[PDB]
Amino acid sequence: PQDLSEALKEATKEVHTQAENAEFMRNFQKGQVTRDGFKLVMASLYHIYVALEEEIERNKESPVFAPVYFPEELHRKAALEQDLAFWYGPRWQEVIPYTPAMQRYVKRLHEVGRTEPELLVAHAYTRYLGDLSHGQVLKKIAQKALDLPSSGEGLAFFTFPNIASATKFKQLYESRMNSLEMTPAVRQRVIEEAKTAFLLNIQLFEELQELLTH
Ligand code: HEM
Repeated sequence: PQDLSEALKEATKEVHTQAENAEFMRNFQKGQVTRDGFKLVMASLYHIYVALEEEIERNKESPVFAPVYFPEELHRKAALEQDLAFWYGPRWQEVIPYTPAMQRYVKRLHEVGRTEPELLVAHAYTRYLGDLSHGQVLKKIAQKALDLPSSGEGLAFFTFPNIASATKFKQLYESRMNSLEMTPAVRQRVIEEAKTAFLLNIQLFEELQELLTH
């Protein structure tokens, strides 16, 4: 449709259905996942979110992004720091992995935040709305599999405490995305950047898959 929110959904249906077939994501999705694979996923998210939130901060007051700036409701860095401290220990920052696929993703986020700010919404959409939608099933799959102890940590990332209702926040976020002012060309590039975002994720999984199995 003409609403950016609906245009994004429709345009990424293909790459999303594709992602549901990426081995690593297939296995996780079907209950196949280990502590080592999970840790890798979490490390990935950490690096991705640090770069994403760094660029959102740089462009928070710009009209190309301000409407979708929800620091309190969406920030994920702090939750990932908590989780990684549990998964990798007190010196997690010194030992977490930083792979080519992770760097590739981070590189585009910075390129976008510094030279093509008008496209940052596409990356925020792909990450936030997605993680917000995959949250429940994933944390549940994690619990029922990882056989965690009873320390109450490691899964903070899957809970957005500052969002009372995910479905209601989704409406609000879509509405803010649709309030953004953009020319037909920018709008087109935003859609294409979203596809690029999915691809970065899909190829990140293909790497985590290659890495896990040796
Ligand atoms: C591994 C398999 C995956 C499954 C089973 C899955 C499942 C879902 C589900 C059930 C929704 C439906 C939301 C609705 O009710 O409309 C959704 C939304 C979404 N997913 Fe995934 N997903 C997967 C992978 C991905 C990946 C790799 C990304 C990108 C990191 C992603 C990004 C999104 C986004 C952006 C939405 C928002 C849709 C909207 O515009 O409303 N998903 N996903």
